[PDB]
Amino acid sequence: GNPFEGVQLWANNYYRSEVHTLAIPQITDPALRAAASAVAEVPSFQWLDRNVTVDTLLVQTLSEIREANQAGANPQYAAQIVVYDLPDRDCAAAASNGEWAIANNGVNNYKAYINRIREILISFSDVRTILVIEPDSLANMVTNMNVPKCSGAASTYRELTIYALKQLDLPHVAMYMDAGHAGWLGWPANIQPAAELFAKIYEDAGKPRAVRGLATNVANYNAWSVSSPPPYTSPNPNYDEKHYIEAFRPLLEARGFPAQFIVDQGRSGKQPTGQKEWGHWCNAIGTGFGMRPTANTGHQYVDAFVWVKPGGECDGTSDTTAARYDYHCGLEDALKPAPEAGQWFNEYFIQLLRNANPPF
Ligand SMILES: *[C@@H]1O[C@H](CO)[C@@H](O)[C@H](O)[C@H]1NC(C)=O
Ligand SMILES: *[C@H]1O[C@H](CO)[C@@H](O)[C@H](O)[C@@H]1O
Ligand SMILES: [Mg+2]
Repeated sequence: GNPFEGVQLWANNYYRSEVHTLAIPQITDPALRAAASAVAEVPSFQWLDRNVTVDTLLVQTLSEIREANQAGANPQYAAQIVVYDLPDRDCAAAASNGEWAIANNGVNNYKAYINRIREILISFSDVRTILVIEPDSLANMVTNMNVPKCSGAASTYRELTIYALKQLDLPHVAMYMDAGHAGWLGWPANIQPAAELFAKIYEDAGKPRAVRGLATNVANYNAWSVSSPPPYTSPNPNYDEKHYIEAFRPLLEARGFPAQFIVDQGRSGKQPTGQKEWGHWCNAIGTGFGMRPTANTGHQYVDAFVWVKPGGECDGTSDTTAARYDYHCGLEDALKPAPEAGQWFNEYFIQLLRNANPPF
């Protein structure tokens, strides 16, 4: 029942165009150019991180995949999409690019967004669609409830996640709820509380057929599996995603949720990274493209290794005077200067390409 099995993952035209038009022209090394062409074809997720993407990007991606499939793709292509617009988004962050607020009709705005997405998915029932549900949402309920915006948002995040899990429970869809990463929920003291939270949400949503499990390391740089713990992970015993998931799954399964995982490895190629501290998530230096997306992970609990955050697209501006500035993007281990979040960051793309592992 692995949704990644028996299909090819669609490598979208937006990311392809960014590499061909923004990156390649500026690369002098012939070897780096050839590798950039290859990276352009690696299928990464696309994000519905703003309401305007629903009637644009989403429809365009599904339309393009249908056309490719109707022309004979074999195996058929499947879509990889991130749902990321909860109101009062990123409750514990220093800065957030979310557009809606709970105190200003955010629940009704989010329900309508989920409803329109559902309508579009129903209209593309011939396109297998894999979704990552809301990164940096429920992981905050495990450890960041001391932050007032997070304790104030908790019930809404729970209710709206349940709403999304049921409304997007469609026969051709597979959903993975975000579950932070080893350096967030993988610490031994956070494992069980996290397992209690995710298994209860699953149960409370009626164990929807489409809910396949959880996604980890989204937009982070952790290794899947390395023999030695990177210094900035100490003293966490679960220093990589394999350690985190091997400890987490049994607790989830005992509580009624035999969650299968997908793990982001888009920026996990070079280990250790250049991060000075594990919580430094913005445009981290000393990182490289990691294992390519695949359904053949060699691990019973992991449906696939994926590229969720498209390496080369910025995490946030380093301009300290900008409205959306997050201080994490101005730290010593964040590559600067950096453009606005989501915009092509060619200097970062080149870094990832040079540090790729395995190499392209
Ligand atoms: C979200 O976009 C939809 C169209 O996809 C539009 O009808 C709706 O008004 C938007 N929601 C808000 C709160 O602006
Ligand atoms: C292509 O050429 C230029 C000039 O030597 C370098 O800046 C680059 O690193 C690459 O070798
Ligand atoms: Mg083992």
